[PDB]
Amino acid sequence: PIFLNVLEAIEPGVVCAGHDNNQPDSFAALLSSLNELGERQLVHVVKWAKALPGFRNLHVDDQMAVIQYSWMGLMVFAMGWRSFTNVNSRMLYFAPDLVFNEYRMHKSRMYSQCVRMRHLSQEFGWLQITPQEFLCMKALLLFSIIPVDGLKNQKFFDELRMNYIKELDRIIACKRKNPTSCSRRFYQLTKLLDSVQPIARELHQFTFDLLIKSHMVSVDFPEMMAEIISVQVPKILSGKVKPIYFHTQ
Ligand SMILES: Cc1c(N2CC[C@](C)(O)[C@@H]2C)ccc(C#N)c1F
Repeated sequence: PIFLNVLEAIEPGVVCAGHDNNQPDSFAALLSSLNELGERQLVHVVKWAKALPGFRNLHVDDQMAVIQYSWMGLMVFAMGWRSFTNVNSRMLYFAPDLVFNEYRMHKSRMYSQCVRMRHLSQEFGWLQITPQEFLCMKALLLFSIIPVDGLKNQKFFDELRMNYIKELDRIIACKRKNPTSCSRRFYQLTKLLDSVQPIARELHQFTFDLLIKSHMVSVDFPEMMAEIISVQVPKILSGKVKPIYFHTQ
């Protein structure tokens, strides 16, 4: 049980946004609160990642980058799970103090993207994704997007990803006395992982675009946000850093 012992043991607790629920819903407040939530969620992903099995084989700057490139898809992924498990995918459960209803979806101007993220949530229920399946997939997300140019030491990354792909394959919810079953379960879960990437890309696009006009619209971006968004995110949007897909796109 050792691998999943780890994952569950290091799975972060509740991160609040700091949001002031008892004021008017508005774009500037909704998005200033998400940027503080993203900033906090980051700090936790950092410690979560660093405690992952085998993670510190990676070169130190690879570690940071990997985290930076994966940070949005992971947040989104875990977010969707919170929304699955807390509200049964009706609303987006960013935080206990930041739960997006339809109305906030519109006011945040992220309706198109919230829709996708919510669809994602619903897949968890449709597919009856087990909590165990969720953690393994989420851990695997960390290792699903790299510079095409390669990492400072790619050898150890491939070894981890391979090993993390292996661990998910053991734990899939399936009839082991039936070929088609586990075969089928894997395919589904791989597709689901793949489906996280286009959504992350949309959020990147939006946050980046948003950052550029942040001075105008007075949406506050934290230290590490602006650092990531202006430096790492554009590499992804420029096609320098690409997601590792299971299936061809
Ligand atoms: C997508 C996202 C967050 N933000 C932060 C950056 C963004 C593009 O504005 C994006 C919508 C922030 C926090 C959680 C959490 N938990 C999250 F899932």
